Amino acid sequence: MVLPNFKENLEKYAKLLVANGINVQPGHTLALSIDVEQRELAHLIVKEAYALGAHEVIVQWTDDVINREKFLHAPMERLDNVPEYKIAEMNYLLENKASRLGVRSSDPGALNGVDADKLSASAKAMGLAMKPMRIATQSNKVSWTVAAAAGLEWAKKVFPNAASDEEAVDFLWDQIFKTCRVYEADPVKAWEEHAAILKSKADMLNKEQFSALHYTAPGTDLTLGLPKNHVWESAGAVNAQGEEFLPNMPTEEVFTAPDFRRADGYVTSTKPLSYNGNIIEGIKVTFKDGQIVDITAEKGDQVMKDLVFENAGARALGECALVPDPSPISQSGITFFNTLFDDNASNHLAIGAAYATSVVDGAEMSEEELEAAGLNRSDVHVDFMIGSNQMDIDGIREDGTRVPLFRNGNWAN
Amino acid sequence: MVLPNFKENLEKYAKLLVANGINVQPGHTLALSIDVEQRELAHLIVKEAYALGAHEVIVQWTDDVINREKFLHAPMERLDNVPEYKIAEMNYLLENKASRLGVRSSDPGALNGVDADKLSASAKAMGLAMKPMRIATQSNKVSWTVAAAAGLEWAKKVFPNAASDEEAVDFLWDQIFKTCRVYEADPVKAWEEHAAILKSKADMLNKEQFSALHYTAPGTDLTLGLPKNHVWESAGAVNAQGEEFLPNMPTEEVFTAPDFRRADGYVTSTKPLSYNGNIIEGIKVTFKDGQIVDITAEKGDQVMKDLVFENAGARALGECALVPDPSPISQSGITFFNTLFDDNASNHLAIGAAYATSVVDGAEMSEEELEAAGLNRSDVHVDFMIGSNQMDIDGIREDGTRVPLFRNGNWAN
Ligand SMILES: N[C@@H](Cc1c[nH]c2ccccc12)C(=O)NCC(=O)O
Ligand SMILES: N[C@@H](Cc1c[nH]c2ccccc12)C(=O)NCC(=O)O
Ligand SMILES: [Zn+2]
Ligand SMILES: [Zn+2]
Ligand SMILES: [Zn+2]
Ligand SMILES: [Zn+2]
Repeated sequence: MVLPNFKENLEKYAKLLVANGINVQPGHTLALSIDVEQRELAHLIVKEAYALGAHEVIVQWTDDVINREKFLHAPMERLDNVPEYKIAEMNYLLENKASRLGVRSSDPGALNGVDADKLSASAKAMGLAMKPMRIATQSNKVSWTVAAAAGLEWAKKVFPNAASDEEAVDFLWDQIFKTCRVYEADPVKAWEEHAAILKSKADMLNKEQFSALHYTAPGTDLTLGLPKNHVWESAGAVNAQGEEFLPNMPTEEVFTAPDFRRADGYVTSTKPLSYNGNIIEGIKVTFKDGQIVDITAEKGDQVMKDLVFENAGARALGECALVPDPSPISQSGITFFNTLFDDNASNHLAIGAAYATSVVDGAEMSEEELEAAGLNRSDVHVDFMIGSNQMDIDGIREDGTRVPLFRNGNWAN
Repeated sequence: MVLPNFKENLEKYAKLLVANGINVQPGHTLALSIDVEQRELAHLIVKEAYALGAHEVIVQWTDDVINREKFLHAPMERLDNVPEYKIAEMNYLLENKASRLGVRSSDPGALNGVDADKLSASAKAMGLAMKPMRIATQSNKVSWTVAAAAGLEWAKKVFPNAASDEEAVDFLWDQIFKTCRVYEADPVKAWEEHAAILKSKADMLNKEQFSALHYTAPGTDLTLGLPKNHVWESAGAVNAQGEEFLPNMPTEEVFTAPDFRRADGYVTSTKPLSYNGNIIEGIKVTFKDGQIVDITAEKGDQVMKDLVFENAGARALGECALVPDPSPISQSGITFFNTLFDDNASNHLAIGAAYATSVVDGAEMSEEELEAAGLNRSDVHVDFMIGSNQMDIDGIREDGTRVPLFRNGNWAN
């Protein structure tokens, strides 16, 4: 009722994720991560990947309830290390240059019961064990895409105003379809148009080559240095095999990496965050000489400290992204409690790893060369949102000139 | 109206599978193999496993649609061998003495229209790669349970006259709950009494120690030798750690292994069979000197010929089981096209591997000893059914005396 032609649009969505998000090509292997709740979408995705000439789809099924039981009941020794067979599966994917399509529909509070130390122990061990995959994906060795599906518990959280559980799921699918341009008579041209607009903006910032950025808002006075030869990117990426792909669907951001050594001041989150299956609220981060010197949260304080202080590289930033407050997802007024969606409603910063393509020729650099160039090396990448209808940002030029970039949450001069 | 209190009964079923089927103990690792469509049951199973003290439940999610897509579209090279990481997951389970709970819900014709040579190559490669698990399980080194859940495509085939999909599914769950004693006030006691009654038939046969069995029915005249010192088993088993478990739920059979070197005559199958995701109908087999000399089917003839002639040990039998025609699954009038259920409606025979436990002290014999003892070795174990209300069976004593065993498909007396 609130959603037109669900089955047809679900198929159209699945084909878009495969053809334009991951861009499957004859001979590819595709790894799909998707919740068991979303078997209907998984079937559609798998069929199209094979129709586009994939040699193999490997589905990594995920399930919130079973994962919570494990975190609630398994002893630490089953939680604080990653079994070799999981690493072996990882290596099979990498040896086959598998594209990674991650469809997220998870409950934002999936792990609300769980002891903080177990959450921390499991995230650190995963960050360590999965490093080769993170490195490959972050330097675009293979295609990869993060997209969403309308999970029940998630939809319930997003739409308290819904008349039923079924209706809440439908409004969530309507957002996912709307923002991924599924309703457009030609979604592919619609994405081309969207990529082209965002690319105009990124190209302009790339001409500027600011020295640093200065963000001001009620929770926030933060200055970030920008690496020499940095690259602002947006909607499309290109993999090491020359193929175009979309890392995030939906997406509304242009972003680059700050120099992980230059950050000073303080910043306040402006959206709740789902991290380690807990909802984190009111994050305040303080930086001195590039490093987080203090992080607190009104809710989820320990979980955030554990992220920052237990994981390699997690005391510095790997991304600074700009999304105008008047853009569609933001203007919807909807809080998604979901990084993919909320990132695309608000300026965001990532704790941890820079994308290698954030510096000219980064895709070719050793890890040593990336760190030399100012791109944080880390075993995590955790975005949090700082944007609002009040935020100002200036770019600082090499002659000391402050150039307005955002005024009252929007591009301005 | 067909199936009241479904949620209550589903949870009661989950509890039974975990507490009495697998018999989860503190410290155990449980491996649950289950279709994604059965996520509701999976949750309940996993919850109860941890409630009973499991340290870890690993779920191996299956999906017919996605498996069929791979078989239809992947090249032979991805089908005819097993990647290392799958072997590594199997080894993690072995190392952890994982109990194996397999809940089957597959569409009997899930793989219709797949190239026969692909089905054959995959089954062979998997049979070889997974042998350590099958060996451990065929010798009760861990608890294991095969049980069912009412998958939609399977229910539609079992109940082609159902008023609606929902009704077909309810009818199938009703059979699963009834036959697994879920409706009893005290299912455990009901199981205990059921096992008692079958164990008394098994003990009678173990006492007689027949040299051979002679089956007669329209289209059947078959004499099978029995191994010296064989063991007839039923309902309960005891695993290598002294824990009681139920290898099949439901179950109505008493069975042992024939001497694989002794078989003469011919036999007509009286139920269809689902093998490699294809429905096989009208199976007839002729044996001479212990070996299949001809096998034939009205539908699926090639799949059977490939089974028998492409796999080592597959020309000989590993199981001979008795189920009286008046027992409840037989009397229901339903053909399930599913091995667990149809096995428990009808006498059956297994092409391929004998269970090690079918000879005295077999669970500690090597492969060489088992084979010397007359128990067939094979990477396959495919049951087909041969019983009916017209079948007579004699037991044949060592001195040639013919003892009536079944008459008209029921115990003779
Ligand atoms: N800024 C996003 C994702 C991201 C990385 N490379 C990109 C190229 C083009 C668009 C978006 C890209 C981020 O780091 N997080 C979003 C996510 O959840 O992956
Ligand atoms: N006859 C069953 C397996 C089996 C092994 N030990 C048992 C004890 C009690 C009942 C059944 C037992 C068979 O080979 N096939 C059933 C199956 O699908 O596993
Ligand atoms: Zn971003
Ligand atoms: Zn990010
Ligand atoms: Zn049997
Ligand atoms: Zn059998």
